[PDB]
Amino acid sequence: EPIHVLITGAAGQIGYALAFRIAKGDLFGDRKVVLHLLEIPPAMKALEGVCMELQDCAFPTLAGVVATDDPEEAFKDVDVAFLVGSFPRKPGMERADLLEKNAGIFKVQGKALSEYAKPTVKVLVVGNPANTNCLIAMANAPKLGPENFSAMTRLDHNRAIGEIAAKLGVPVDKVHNVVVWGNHSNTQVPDVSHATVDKEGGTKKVSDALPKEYLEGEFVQKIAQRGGAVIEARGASSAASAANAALCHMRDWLFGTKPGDWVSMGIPVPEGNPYGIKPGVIYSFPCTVDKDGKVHIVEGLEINDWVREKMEATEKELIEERETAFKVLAQ
Amino acid sequence: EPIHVLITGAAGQIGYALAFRIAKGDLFGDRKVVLHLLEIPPAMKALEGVCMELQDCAFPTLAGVVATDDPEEAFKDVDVAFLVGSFPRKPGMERADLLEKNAGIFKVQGKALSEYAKPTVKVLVVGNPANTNCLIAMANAPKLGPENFSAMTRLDHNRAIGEIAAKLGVPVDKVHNVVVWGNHSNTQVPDVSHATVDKEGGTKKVSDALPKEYLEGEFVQKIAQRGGAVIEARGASSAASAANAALCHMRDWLFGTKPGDWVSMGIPVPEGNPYGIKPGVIYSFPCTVDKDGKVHIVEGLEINDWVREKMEATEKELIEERETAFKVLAQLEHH
Ligand SMILES: NC(=O)C1=CN([C@@H]2O[C@H](COP(=O)(O)OP(=O)(O)OC[C@H]3O[C@@H](n4cnc5c(N)ncnc54)[C@H](O)[C@@H]3O)[C@@H](O)[C@H]2O)C=CC1
Ligand SMILES: NC(=O)C1=CN([C@@H]2O[C@H](COP(=O)(O)OP(=O)(O)OC[C@H]3O[C@@H](n4cnc5c(N)ncnc54)[C@H](O)[C@@H]3O)[C@@H](O)[C@H]2O)C=CC1
Repeated sequence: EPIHVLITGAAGQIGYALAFRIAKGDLFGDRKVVLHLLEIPPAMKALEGVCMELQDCAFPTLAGVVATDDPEEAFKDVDVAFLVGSFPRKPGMERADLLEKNAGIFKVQGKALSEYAKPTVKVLVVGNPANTNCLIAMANAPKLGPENFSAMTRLDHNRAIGEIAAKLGVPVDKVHNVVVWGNHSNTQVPDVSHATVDKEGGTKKVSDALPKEYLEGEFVQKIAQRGGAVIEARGASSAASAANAALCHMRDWLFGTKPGDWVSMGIPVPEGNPYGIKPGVIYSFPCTVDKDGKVHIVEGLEINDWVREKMEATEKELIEERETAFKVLAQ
Repeated sequence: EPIHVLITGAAGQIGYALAFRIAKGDLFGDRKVVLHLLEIPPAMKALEGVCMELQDCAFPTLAGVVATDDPEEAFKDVDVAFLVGSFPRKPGMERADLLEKNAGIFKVQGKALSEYAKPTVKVLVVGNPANTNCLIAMANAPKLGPENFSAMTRLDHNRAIGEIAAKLGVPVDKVHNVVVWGNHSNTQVPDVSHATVDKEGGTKKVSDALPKEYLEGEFVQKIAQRGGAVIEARGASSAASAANAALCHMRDWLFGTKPGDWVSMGIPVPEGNPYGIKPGVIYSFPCTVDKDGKVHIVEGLEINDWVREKMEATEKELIEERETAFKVLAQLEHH
């Protein structure tokens, strides 16, 4: 039977990019897909245009399209959900205002997931602020659990890979064990202190190839500021690269990661995590995923004082956003 | 060794869609690609942003990116060229109205291809009016030949398949031998008089499943107006579906068509084509492509009176567009 995949904000730049890749088989391969596309009413005219284009692609893997502005219809029997839709950042809008505006959206979508989606639904939150939006959706999804939710830091992760590969002058598939800790924000911790690069014989630690000043300074600022830089250049969002990251995240989450491969995923903090992060937020960790689709935090990593401090700062921000989010929802 | 692929208008809607698909391996598979991306100076800021996004995808198949506003740099030693760069129509006009704004581009790019690209370069013209822009480019490429050039009707073709599949109520891969003849314009001839459809109980002719009046009326107008319909709905270009069609066209052109499949391609009209079209324009024909990448017009097709009249009408339009284009170029040349 076909798999039911939801994309919210489907008429937007990320939704658009994601829809055609999923429709043509990039996510589930040969398995047929029924795309659920959710928009708000003012975007429905454009969304029907997207549906026309999908038909005009003649992709055999696309078994059906459900375009709607009704959450009950959008979330019904969904197996996979990309929560991309969110209020647009107008000129001059601050992060704090965006948090408040989106809080209500993810409360509604959390409830809709709980009541309408399959109990096994895998929910990836892309819309910003991703970690906190994910927290809100999960908080309002009583029929679901922590295993159903994650927030996307995979674009931060892919950015780190691309940049370190270029710095080292190696192809991207020769870089391993990169990590982005914490929040999808400027307090994210791009951490290559565990990363390795393939040489002729075996591997080489990235920290042995490059100086500390770069790895903990310039590199960090480069990745943390990359989203703003793309926006500045294009005068638009990082659509294709974000859609790509979302697919990579979901693919690894659904089918598992290869041995040795780490992927950064914002996940509910378990009390047993070995890095001292307190439960109660969505926090990006280095993860593996087994063939059952179960996420496992990578253990046994030595955290230096610099990484430790950065990890603490981003946790503190995540806690702040939560409290800010809970207060606005309380009304 | 990596293949060098040019996309012009790379910061724009179709160019952006096409770039990531090519970069990730959708066109050449596991073979490495170096992308050449050409824009005009005002769009270079955005193009560097696209280049950032490409790096941020971490695709192993992408061996390099050359982003520039210099045609000499952009066209240098290119193997494959998607000429997308061009003004789109908006919100609702004729593709021939773009002729004035776009004709000069293809004159320059034709010369650049001839002088800088590999003599074996495969050039797909997407920018509108596609058939006439392709003619202009070829006319200005003295080193190259008809084999180097085509114009995209593959989106018309894919629309026709999607729509007839939906109407027939079958999956899209169950429809075969669709044709779109002529100009990528309102006079295009979506022709399913040769098409077949596979069902549980066997293969049948589309003409036996649907009435002639639908096939020559409602269906035709739907496909002919589809480009404008999408533009009206989205308030933007048919970016992803056009990029998809461009990739389909180029893939089939480079690697050949699967046995039994026809694809519609705008190509230079050869002397002694089977269907009476006069040489001197770029005309969409039903084509197969062999493993050598050589295009062949499908022969022996029975052309009914309705299709014949439509084919003549679209040829007439292409000839008119050619003469308009040459007049426009002569005017521009002399201010
Ligand atoms: N986690 C990450 O790495 C990244 C996150 N983003 C975030 O993704 C989000 C979307 O970005 P774009 O696609 O560029 O924005 P966009 O503005 O182009 O599209 C957003 C779409 O969401 C729709 N929408 C608004 N409220 C909705 C609701 N309640 N339900 C369903 N749909 C709704 C809008 O109609 C719009 O079409 C933004 O919040 C952005 O900050 C963007 C890039 C990377
Ligand atoms: N054949 C077909 O089936 C289709 C054709 N089209 C056509 O494709 C063309 C592009 O459409 P969009 O990408 O939506 O337009 P767009 O406006 O989003 O992008 C066009 C890009 O071309 C660039 N450009 C202009 N002159 C140039 C030059 N001399 N060299 C390099 N780049 C140049 C612009 O800077 C711009 O970024 C249009 O002419 C449109 O009509 C669109 C859809 C389907």
